[PDB]
Amino acid sequence: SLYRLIYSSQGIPNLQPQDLKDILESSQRNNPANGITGLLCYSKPAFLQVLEGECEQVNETYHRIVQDERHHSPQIIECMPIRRRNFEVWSMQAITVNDLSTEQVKTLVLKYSGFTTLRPSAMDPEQCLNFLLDIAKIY
Amino acid sequence: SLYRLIYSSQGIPNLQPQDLKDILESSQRNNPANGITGLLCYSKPAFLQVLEGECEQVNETYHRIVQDERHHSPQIIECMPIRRRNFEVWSMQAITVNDLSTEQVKTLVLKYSGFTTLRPSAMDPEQCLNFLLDIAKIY
Amino acid sequence: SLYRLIYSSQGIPNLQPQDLKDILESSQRNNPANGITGLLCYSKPAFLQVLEGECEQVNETYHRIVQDERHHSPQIIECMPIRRRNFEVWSMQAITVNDLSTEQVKTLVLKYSGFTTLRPSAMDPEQCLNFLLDIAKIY
Amino acid sequence: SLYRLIYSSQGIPNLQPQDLKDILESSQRNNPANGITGLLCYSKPAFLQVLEGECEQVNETYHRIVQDERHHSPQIIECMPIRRRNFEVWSMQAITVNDLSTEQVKTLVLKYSGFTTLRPSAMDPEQCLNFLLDIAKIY
Amino acid sequence: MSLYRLIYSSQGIPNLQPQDLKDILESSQRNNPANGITGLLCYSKPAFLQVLEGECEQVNETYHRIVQDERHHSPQIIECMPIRRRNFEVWSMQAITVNDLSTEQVKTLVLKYSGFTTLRPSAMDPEQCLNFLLDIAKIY
Amino acid sequence: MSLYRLIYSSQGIPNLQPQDLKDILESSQRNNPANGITGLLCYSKPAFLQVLEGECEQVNETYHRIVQDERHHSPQIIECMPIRRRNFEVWSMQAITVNDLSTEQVKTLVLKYSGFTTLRPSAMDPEQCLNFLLDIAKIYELSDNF
Amino acid sequence: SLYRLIYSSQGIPNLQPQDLKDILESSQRNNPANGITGLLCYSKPAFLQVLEGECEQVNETYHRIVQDERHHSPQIIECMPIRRRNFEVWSMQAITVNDLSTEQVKTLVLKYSGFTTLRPSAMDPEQCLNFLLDIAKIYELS
Amino acid sequence: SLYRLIYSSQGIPNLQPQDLKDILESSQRNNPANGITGLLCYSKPAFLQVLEGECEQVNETYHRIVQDERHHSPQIIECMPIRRRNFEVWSMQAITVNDLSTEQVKTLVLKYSGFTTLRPSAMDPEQCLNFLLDIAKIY
Amino acid sequence: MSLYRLIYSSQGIPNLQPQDLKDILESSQRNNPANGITGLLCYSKPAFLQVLEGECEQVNETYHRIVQDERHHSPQIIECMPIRRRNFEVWSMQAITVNDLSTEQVKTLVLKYSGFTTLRPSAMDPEQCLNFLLDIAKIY
Amino acid sequence: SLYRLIYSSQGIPNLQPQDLKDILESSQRNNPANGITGLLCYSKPAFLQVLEGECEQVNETYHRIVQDERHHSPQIIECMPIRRRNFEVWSMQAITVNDLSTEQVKTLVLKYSGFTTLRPSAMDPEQCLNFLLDIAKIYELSDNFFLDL
Ligand SMILES: Cc1cc2nc3c(=O)[nH]c(=O)nc-3n(C[C@H](O)[C@H](O)[C@H](O)COP(=O)(O)O)c2cc1C
Ligand SMILES: Cc1cc2nc3c(=O)[nH]c(=O)nc-3n(C[C@H](O)[C@H](O)[C@H](O)COP(=O)(O)O)c2cc1C
Ligand SMILES: Cc1cc2nc3c(=O)[nH]c(=O)nc-3n(C[C@H](O)[C@H](O)[C@H](O)COP(=O)(O)O)c2cc1C
Ligand SMILES: Cc1cc2nc3c(=O)[nH]c(=O)nc-3n(C[C@H](O)[C@H](O)[C@H](O)COP(=O)(O)O)c2cc1C
Ligand SMILES: Cc1cc2nc3c(=O)[nH]c(=O)nc-3n(C[C@H](O)[C@H](O)[C@H](O)COP(=O)(O)O)c2cc1C
Ligand SMILES: Cc1cc2nc3c(=O)[nH]c(=O)nc-3n(C[C@H](O)[C@H](O)[C@H](O)COP(=O)(O)O)c2cc1C
Ligand SMILES: Cc1cc2nc3c(=O)[nH]c(=O)nc-3n(C[C@H](O)[C@H](O)[C@H](O)COP(=O)(O)O)c2cc1C
Ligand SMILES: Cc1cc2nc3c(=O)[nH]c(=O)nc-3n(C[C@H](O)[C@H](O)[C@H](O)COP(=O)(O)O)c2cc1C
Ligand SMILES: Cc1cc2nc3c(=O)[nH]c(=O)nc-3n(C[C@H](O)[C@H](O)[C@H](O)COP(=O)(O)O)c2cc1C
Ligand SMILES: Cc1cc2nc3c(=O)[nH]c(=O)nc-3n(C[C@H](O)[C@H](O)[C@H](O)COP(=O)(O)O)c2cc1C
Repeated sequence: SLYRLIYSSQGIPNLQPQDLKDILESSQRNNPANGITGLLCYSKPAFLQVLEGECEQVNETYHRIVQDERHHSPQIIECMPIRRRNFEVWSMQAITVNDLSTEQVKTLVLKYSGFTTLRPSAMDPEQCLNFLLDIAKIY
Repeated sequence: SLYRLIYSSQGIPNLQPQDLKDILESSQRNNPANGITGLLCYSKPAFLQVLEGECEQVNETYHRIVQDERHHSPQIIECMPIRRRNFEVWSMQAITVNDLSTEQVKTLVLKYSGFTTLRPSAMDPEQCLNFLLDIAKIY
Repeated sequence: SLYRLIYSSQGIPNLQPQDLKDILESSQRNNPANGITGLLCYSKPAFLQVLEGECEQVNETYHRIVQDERHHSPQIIECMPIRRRNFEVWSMQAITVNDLSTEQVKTLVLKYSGFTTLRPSAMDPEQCLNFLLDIAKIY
Repeated sequence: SLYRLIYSSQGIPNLQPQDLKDILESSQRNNPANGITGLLCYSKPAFLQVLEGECEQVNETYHRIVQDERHHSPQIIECMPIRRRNFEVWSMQAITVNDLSTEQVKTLVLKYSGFTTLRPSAMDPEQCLNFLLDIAKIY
Repeated sequence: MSLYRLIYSSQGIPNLQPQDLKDILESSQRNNPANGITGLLCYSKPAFLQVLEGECEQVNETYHRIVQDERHHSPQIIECMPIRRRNFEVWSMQAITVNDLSTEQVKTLVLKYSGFTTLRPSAMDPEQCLNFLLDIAKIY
Repeated sequence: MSLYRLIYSSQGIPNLQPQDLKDILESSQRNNPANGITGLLCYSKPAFLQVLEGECEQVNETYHRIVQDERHHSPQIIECMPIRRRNFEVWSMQAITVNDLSTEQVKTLVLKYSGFTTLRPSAMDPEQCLNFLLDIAKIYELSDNF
Repeated sequence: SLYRLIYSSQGIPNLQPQDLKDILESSQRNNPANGITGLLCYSKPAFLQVLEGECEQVNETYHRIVQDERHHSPQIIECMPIRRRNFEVWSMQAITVNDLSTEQVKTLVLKYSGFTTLRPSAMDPEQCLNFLLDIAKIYELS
Repeated sequence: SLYRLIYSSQGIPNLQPQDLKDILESSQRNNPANGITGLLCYSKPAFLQVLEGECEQVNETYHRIVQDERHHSPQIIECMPIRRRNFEVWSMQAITVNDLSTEQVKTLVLKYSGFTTLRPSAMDPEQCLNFLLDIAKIY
Repeated sequence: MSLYRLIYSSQGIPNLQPQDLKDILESSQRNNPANGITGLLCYSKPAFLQVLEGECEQVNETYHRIVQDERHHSPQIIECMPIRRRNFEVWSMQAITVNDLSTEQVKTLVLKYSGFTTLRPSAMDPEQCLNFLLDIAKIY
Repeated sequence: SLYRLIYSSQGIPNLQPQDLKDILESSQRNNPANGITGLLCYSKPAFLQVLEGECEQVNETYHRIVQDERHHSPQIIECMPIRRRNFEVWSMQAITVNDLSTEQVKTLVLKYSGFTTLRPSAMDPEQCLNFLLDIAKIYELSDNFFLDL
């Protein structure tokens, strides 16, 4: 029953800061009732998100997210049953990680990948999860 | 011969505070002589209980409990020999786990299951045990 | 939700070949619709039985069996989720293990226990399951 | 790069044998160019399918499949990188598993689940995988 | 010459007195050092549980002498095997009495490892026996 | 209760005769089967090596009776522990004698598990004792680990 | 000191069957004296090779190979100590893997990758090694 | 694609402190843009270097390094995918290890090798990695 | 008294000839049985590789005596450790020569475990040494 | 090629503190250039020593040591490749372990063997190693010939 899904996506070219906010707010409104928790990362132009909850709800949320016009080319990175949650304190939270980010954040990206800018297509599922767990500790 | 049994059951629709007090008083009277220790949670309408002791005593106790008119449809979740007890401090303790429960407790439910309401049907034996271990810590 | 339960019980002194056949017919009548499979051994006066199927069904069947006048003092030996069935070929089958059994059967009894009569009380869960597995492959 | 996705779905109530022939024809036409292999099972009313190929390809194929009108409520059971393929010999194969199937097949379904009828919602990723591997071997 | 450990349990004769246990301790503290024996004895009326460590020949000589003692019967070897290192090396022998008058802490410890609050070795496996003995040694 | 194995060695008294060995084995055959004891006794003059398997209470009753026997001394428990299943199918009615008059096959077997072609339990570990005993039971078709 | 090195590279655009022959002949000439064994696959335009031998020899051979004007952009996929050889019967053997290959070979390529064309740059070390073992097996020679 | 390569080299006989500084300057200039991290140890006349980064980049850098006239006889000690970086705080750092090194440093060299002087071409992958990690913490 | 194995390599003197190896074998086959020693010797000019099995004391007596032999020098103990059971128990000693004129099957076995077709014990670890000696024993 | 060799031997009857001092002086002279480290214990009449270094060096040193007229009947206890040294701090350390040793040291002997007197023949290689590691941890100085602990 308890499941996790990690996926990456391509946000549309002309995304603004307000759009990230619109996504965060919607997720923070819908997720609690569905028992969904997780963490969303935006590294222009890419999204990386982890979702935790029961299987039915994880799948409902995921398949509804894919219909969002603000991104395309979704790539499911990992989907499996889990023993326990790691993001249970957040309905959803949003972190931007890019070329202007601090050395501490850049060094985390580098720790799990080939460069200092976050590229989900360049990481396996273990590196994706670990990156997310570590970035969760910074703020 | 040292054993653990975890089960869940459906409490009757009528259960008042006094019924929970009666169960707890009975278990605290009977369990010490029988070398039984453990923990009972009530998440309306369901019970989740763990019992530890010598195999014959755990079985005697469990089969007596199944005859109780205050619940039905008992579902053994796990019954196994164990190396050492984990609930040795309590002949029996009883905890209500519901929507009125504290943030800490609700988050613990969420850690091991799809929602913030405790539903033993939604969890495997490992998640049941870990939940019970962690809530026992809180109490 | 796939589960196995193994228990032992004390059959009443009265028991005749026809009682075993009655039990067999009853289990072969009820088990298929309930998705239950397994194996019953009778070693005067002890029974040893393994039940496999969905959690809800295994429990309904088990708790029904305890109510049977023909045995008493049930002892759950193991109850746990399983990856796959081992006794799937029969809804139920019944074997008598005694001094008139084949040498091959007597040897299997001795393999997993202290005497050449099957006494489940003495046997741990791995010994019970292995005995049942071994005797099922000969029959 | 090399990935496998297993999912289940609900087929529309009015599915004919011609519809399964149709689905099979499209997948046998589309899958080779995209390097997709696997197996589809239909147990009325549900589908169970495994897809193998490079991550980008598996994702393209799956997300196209979910936007198909002949089924709904897709539930991804597992999506992960894999060491090597298991269904490489078929671009796609379609097997119907129901109450009319062979006793061999029925016993197989029962080996991995609570019942003789295939119900993916009741199965974990390992049980799904092994069922699909075993039924493929008998075909 | 190999380093060994033997854990066994036995039944004390009815009406063993605190003095008999003192006599057992005194003899063991006199004999064990010269034979290189270390370990721990626990008495939970009517039962004894003892662990002995030392060289194979000495552990065996000591054990088979102990079985001849009129103060207990029906000895049950729980485990006897070569060991990597001792755990009771600081004591030639110690004796601990565990009953219904022992501390809440001790009683909880007995319960952690077995089916009741009185110690019944015949019910515990070798790993439970050793770890109980290790844990009880630690608090005393 | 629990299934157990015990392996021990001892020193036969100096002047032990074939009739004495026969008497021991006649006793063993009389008692062991009824008591659910399987295993084998080996004699490599002047030493004995035996393996007992069965219920813990029974293995212990049998062993402690053996230690009181005036025909041997200085018994050494080599191993005693719970086991998952038996490795000996029967109580072996015969005595296996292992000595300088043994067959080349048997001597090579002794050598396989120890420093010499004569069986010396004091120089073997529990695994070596167990495997030697299993292998020789197999050679004598008494046998074969189920 | 026994080692394996697996790498991939880009063959030159103007590569001909004759060049494949010269490489194989040079390899068969040099490899025995240096204790090198292994296997070379060519999937236009890519080479995939495994080399086994003493670390010093594997490294001498590898670094000489990278200087060859017949390929560029070498990608070491794995280099590590090994317990025993897996390709000891061949000093060097060459196999072309393409669209004219047997269906059995095509199916083998698919078993370890996304497509029926061999693309080394899309296979992890375990996949490369297992592909090469399997393909050596379906072929023959010593 | 995240990789690590460890190798050893023989520096030319004539190398001066200025040559080492030139190597370091070049590497700190080039490595960042290529996402390369690591550590270089010089134990006259030998080099031992660890490189981390994307497979393509590690390989580009490595093969460029082998073309350098200041060293010869390169020996790849290990090259493999990695879970995460261990260097990463450094584009590149250089440490000289010799007869004038600290007692602590000489004892570390001895801990991993036959002598107080580092002989890179004599240590296995595990010894190389751990030596490098250990000496990184000392400085 | 512990059962032991020791594997070592050495350098034979330059002028060694077939008779020398025959004298080594005959001496080994004479001495080893009474000492309970088993094993196998390979000579790959100029190198010897030998495995010895037996009781710790005897393995050591034999080895330290072998090292005093004028027919070889620079001995390198490759491994020495207690063992669970013997693998060469059927031979007091055997001697095998492995050279550039051995069978291809033997030369390939050499190659399976090392950098070359000539046996060089210095080029192999304890596992490769043991496995080679086991495999070459089986094919003889 | 990093190796460890542990052996025991019987010292000749007459050995004096000066003989032990001579052995240590010799080992501390030779071991450094050979990259050898380790630890020697003397429990009259027996020696127990562990040597670490490159395989060739451990072997050269060992076989030279067996030629020493001050001991006989050497018994190799274990000889095998190692991943890392454990005795790297001293080219050689030497400790007398006997019945005039401290209770702390006697308890260590008992921890790994039948008695409080060190008898290498009564210990398996893991016991020898761990005993040597534990004694290395509590000493100190390069020897206890001048001052104990
Ligand atoms: C990258 C991305 C991630 C999203 N994650 C979530 C999510 O975690 N939970 C959620 O409810 N909506 C998520 N959404 C937003 C939903 O797609 C959609 O806007 C929402 O269902 C609309 O809810 P509303 O109509 O109540 O505002 C995400 C959107 C984007 C593009
Ligand atoms: C869910 C639940 C849990 C119970 N747990 C225990 C228990 O741990 N021990 C016990 O003796 N009785 C337990 N009981 C109560 C028994 O069923 C029964 O009422 C009690 O043992 C009667 O003893 P008394 O008549 O002496 O009061 C439980 C009952 C319920 C319904
Ligand atoms: C030891 C034993 C094992 C039994 N096993 C089963 C069983 O596997 N399935 C079942 O339906 N009934 C089993 N029963 C029989 C039931 O207790 C009961 O007789 C049966 O449900 C009556 O069904 P019927 O009215 O159709 O005959 C068992 C009874 C005994 C004593
Ligand atoms: C249960 C199910 C499984 C399907 N599996 C595949 C598949 O494996 N590959 C594929 O290309 N289409 C698959 N489809 C069919 C596609 O959704 C759809 O028919 C296709 O994109 C159009 O094919 P066409 O070329 O015939 O128009 C599946 C459909 C259903 C409902
Ligand atoms: C349960 C129990 C444990 C004993 N433990 C030891 C022991 O560890 N060491 C010992 O020498 N005697 C032990 N004995 C005592 C011996 O049986 C016996 O009294 C002793 O050999 C007599 O020595 P003494 O005559 O010098 O007093 C134990 C006795 C009992 C009943
Ligand atoms: C070395 C040796 C091994 C023995 N093994 C057994 C045995 O396994 N089982 C047994 O009952 N008696 C065994 N005994 C014999 C007993 O000590 C005792 O003599 C015998 O059980 C008496 O039984 P009886 O009165 O029927 O003759 C053994 C004796 C010796 C010396
Ligand atoms: C992809 C490829 C693989 C090669 N493999 C080997 C090899 O395994 N062994 C070898 O000696 N040369 C190999 N070479 C050839 C060498 O680079 C080089 O041509 C060789 O040293 C020439 O030797 P020769 O002058 O004696 O002919 C390979 C070349 C290519 C491009
Ligand atoms: C032992 C050694 C290690 C080197 N490491 C690196 C390195 O990590 N990164 C790098 O870019 N160049 C490295 N080089 C230097 C390159 O070979 C080359 O000199 C340099 O990249 C030229 O860059 P520049 O022209 O910008 O100065 C190394 C050279 C040597 C001899
Ligand atoms: C490489 C080599 C291996 C040897 N192996 C053995 C051996 O296994 N057993 C043995 O007794 N002597 C062995 N020797 C021979 C002894 O060194 C020595 O010649 C022997 O003690 C002479 O015995 P003899 O005087 O009875 O002939 C070996 C010698 C060499 C050089
Ligand atoms: C038990 C014992 C241990 C020894 N350990 C070493 C050693 O670790 N290193 C060493 O060089 N010599 C060791 N020796 C000393 C050598 O046998 C020999 O006396 C010494 O190497 C001669 O060197 P010197 O002439 O410079 O004094 C040891 C001797 C004994 C008896």
